[PDB]
Amino acid sequence: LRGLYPPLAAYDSGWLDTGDGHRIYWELSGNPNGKPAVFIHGGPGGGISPHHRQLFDPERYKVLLFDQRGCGRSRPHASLDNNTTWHLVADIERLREMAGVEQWLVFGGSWGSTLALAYAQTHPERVSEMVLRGIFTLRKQRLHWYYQDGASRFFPEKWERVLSILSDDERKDVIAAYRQRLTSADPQVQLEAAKLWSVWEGETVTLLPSRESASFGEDDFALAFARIENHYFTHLGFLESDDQLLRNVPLIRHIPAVIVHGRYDMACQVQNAWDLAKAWPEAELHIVEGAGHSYDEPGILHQLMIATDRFAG
Ligand SMILES: C[C@H](N)C(=O)c1nnc(C(C)(C)C)o1
Repeated sequence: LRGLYPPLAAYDSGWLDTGDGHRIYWELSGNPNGKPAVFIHGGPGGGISPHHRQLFDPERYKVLLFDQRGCGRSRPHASLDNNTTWHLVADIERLREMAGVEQWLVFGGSWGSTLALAYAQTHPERVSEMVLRGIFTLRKQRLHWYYQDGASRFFPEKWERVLSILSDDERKDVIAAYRQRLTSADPQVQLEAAKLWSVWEGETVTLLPSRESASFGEDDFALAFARIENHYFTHLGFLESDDQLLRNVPLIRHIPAVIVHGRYDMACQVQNAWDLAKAWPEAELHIVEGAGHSYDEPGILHQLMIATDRFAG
């Protein structure tokens, strides 16, 4: 199976002041004369890591990677002010103009596929092609599956830990219950909930268990991760309608796209990828058997590498 390209340092980076209170971190990697691509991380609030640079051929791609508002190296850390889907779409444009890119390929997995779709449907003429993984459209059925009743039935022993700090009444709406704790004035209260919320996802994003899931418990990461994720879900991704993203697919059906989704993705059900493909015939769908949610699941990674190399030659 195809794997990641070897490690490489970025060739340029900085912070872009948005003008409304945020300084967003960005970096350029690969070849400054290559094909332009933008990497959109997941979460929301997940951040980028050096490994994400290795997803593109260093010779053929010019990759712009950035940390979305409030997470990673973007300041202020864990800020929920002016932190919405539409501000992020605006930020992607600012980064575009700054890199002198007229049009580029959008690569996004999980929440990244969500923002990728929102961005593409808002600025169609700015997207040459798309590589989507672990489709997440933010419909209420998708939120309910992962945070109220669904994935919980496959990991009952883990779900029990997420509910441990909740009273019986709070358990009827876990998202809202965590929203209260993640936004209290007591930072110790916030952190206790942030850890539980983050680790739930870290341990259910891969087919088999991995020690690496523990990194989802680190204070700084967990705090921003939990707050931002919960903030966006509390507001239904700031969408006008439940199915806005699937409903506006007509605006981007002309754009070449590949969809990779693991059969046993417990964070985002394959149904989302099926529904998207149902509305987007032109798109190329790949349901990977034996794989979970994460991008580095062997079978999923293999398809992502083929997809980026293909759009490059
Ligand atoms: C919705 C989901 N929490 C998400 O976007 C996400 N978190 N981590 C990831 C990956 C798979 C990219 C590590 O995706």
